[PDB]
Amino acid sequence: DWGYDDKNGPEQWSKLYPIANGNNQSPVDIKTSETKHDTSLKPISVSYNPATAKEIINVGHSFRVNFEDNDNRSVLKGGPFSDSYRLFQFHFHWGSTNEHGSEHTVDGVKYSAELHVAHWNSAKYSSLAEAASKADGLAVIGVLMKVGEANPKLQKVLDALQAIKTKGKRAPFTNFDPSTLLPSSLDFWTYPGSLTHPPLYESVTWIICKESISVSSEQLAQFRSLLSNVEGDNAVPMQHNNRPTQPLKGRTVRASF
Ligand SMILES: [Zn+2]
Repeated sequence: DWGYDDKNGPEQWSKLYPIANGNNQSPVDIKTSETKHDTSLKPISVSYNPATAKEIINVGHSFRVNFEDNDNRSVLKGGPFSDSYRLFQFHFHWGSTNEHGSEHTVDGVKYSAELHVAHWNSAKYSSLAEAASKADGLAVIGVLMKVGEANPKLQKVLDALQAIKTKGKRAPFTNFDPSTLLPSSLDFWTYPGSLTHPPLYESVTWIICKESISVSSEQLAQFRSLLSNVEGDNAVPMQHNNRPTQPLKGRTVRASF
């Protein structure tokens, strides 16, 4: 289809998805001596309802926890946005080693994994589908995940994986508010950017938390144990799903702090 291995991986993605070499692609390296600070950034506010949590899904290169997105029970407001973005899923990226699984890098420094929390613009559009391709369509929080001490807040997700082992497998994941995964500081960078895997739409306003969160080495291993294959085939562990940082192409990262 597209994937993360040598032959279908990130460096080949422009072949089929030629936007991969676009000007607003993601991740980036945040150079901190080149961010512009902003008066106008409001503080980020997240208000999620745990009863909108719905299902954990293994999609072969990763997994995702979907939320119910029929209404503004779980929203993202503030920061750079004038209207409310509606939560629809959270997922993680990770790498082959502890030394680099993150997507965003800060001043060249790579973290072990990255949490993406994704919201769509339900003041402007009527579906994720309509919003997903729009410049103002998507809102995504990125949390860098630093290997270190086990992170207790991962437990429910980590314990649910044992039931979505194979590509396609899915399962109810309920009563979870994923604002418990964010760092306690809400400092962030924002830049105009993209989906980090294919379709690669340039539709994401990114929110990179300044502060990292923890993940232990063994909890990363749990992510890597997930299988990219369908039950009954050869086991193919999900070693990694992180995209190299892209060129800023004249964009500016704004600091909130
Ligand atoms: Zn992602």
